[PDB]
Amino acid sequence: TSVWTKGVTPPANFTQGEDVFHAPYVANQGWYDITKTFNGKDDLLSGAATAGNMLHWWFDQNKDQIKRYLEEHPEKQKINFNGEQMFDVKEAIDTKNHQLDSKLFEYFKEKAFPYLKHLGVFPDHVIDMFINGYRLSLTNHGPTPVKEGSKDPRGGIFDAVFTRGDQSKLLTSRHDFKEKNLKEISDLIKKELTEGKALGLSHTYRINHVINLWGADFDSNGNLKAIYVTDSDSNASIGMKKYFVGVNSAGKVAISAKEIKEDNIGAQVLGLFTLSTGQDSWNQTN
Repeated sequence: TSVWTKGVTPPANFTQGEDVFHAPYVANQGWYDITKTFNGKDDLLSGAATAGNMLHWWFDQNKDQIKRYLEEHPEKQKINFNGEQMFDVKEAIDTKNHQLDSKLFEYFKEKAFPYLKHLGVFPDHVIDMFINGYRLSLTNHGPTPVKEGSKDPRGGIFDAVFTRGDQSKLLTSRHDFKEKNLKEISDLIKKELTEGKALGLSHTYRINHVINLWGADFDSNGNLKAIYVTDSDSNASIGMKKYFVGVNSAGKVAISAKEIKEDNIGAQVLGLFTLSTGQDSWNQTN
């Protein structure tokens, strides 16, 4: 059985490479593959790249609503810092298909999180910041506090609708996997995918790396056999990668470009991040 993210067409151009079974990127298929250039600023930003890919998918899901929102709130289109333009969401939308130079990831690596040293930020926080304006704290290692507060100057583009402090307007979640088994992990991923959310996955590598999880294959018992992902560290020429999923010799659910076995323990999965469309939350009349 297979389950794919809402609005994402399964690639049909998979081929076995030297290290991985992969499908070269093809634009407008619903999925995204932001790719790092390791320019000193995006080197450890897999969390932000994964968030960027989720937001690009989100731009597609809410294309018309965003257009209407910007017509209602023209001042929200651009982010200006003391007279200087930092970001234009229309440019981000216009270049969303670009792997290496999308304007959203440019903003993330250049203005929002440049070098963030030997730190990194997770997808949920970045999205909560970008959309609702929730302040992103480098010292917060838990979920975003759902409380009222001032807007993070780096975001809050859509906060006239997706407010801070209102649970009905929070579009993300994070789930810890560390002490979960194959069935629990498989069940959650399937549920999140089936419910129409975009997924981000963290795994050991700061011993941490985040990737986009676009689809998954389950066996007859409902247990994951494989996942399809895009990884910001991979060359732009790679695209969607198929990863095997299996419990390794250390008793951990792990993923790898090759079968999980004694000689290939792979990477332990650590957590999951989700983004819902918020498609029924845009009406200003409620």
